[PDB]
Amino acid sequence: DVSGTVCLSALPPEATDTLNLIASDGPFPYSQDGVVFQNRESVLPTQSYGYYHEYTTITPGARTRGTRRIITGEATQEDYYTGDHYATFSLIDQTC
Repeated sequence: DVSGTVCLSALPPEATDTLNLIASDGPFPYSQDGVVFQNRESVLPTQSYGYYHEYTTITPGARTRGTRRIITGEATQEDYYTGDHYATFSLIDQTC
C-alpha cells in the first residue's frame, strides 16, 4: 500500500535532482538508474512488468546508493519516493 502523498518541496533536495534527470532521460549518476522496478512485494499497485522503473536519490556522504529512491510509474505524473529502501512509498506531488 502507498503511504499517502507528499510534496516534492517536503522531500530531500536530491529528490528534485532525481526528477530533473528523469525529465531529460539522464544521463544518470549510476548506469543502473532506469532499470525496471519489479514491485516484487506488491507494495505499489499491481501493473505489468516494465510499468515501474527505479532511480537513485543520492544520500549525502554515502559511499553506496543509500536507501532513497524514486520509482516512476508509466502514468502521467506518477512517481513514488522511498526513504527506507523499498519498505514504504509515498506518491510525489511535484505541484507543491
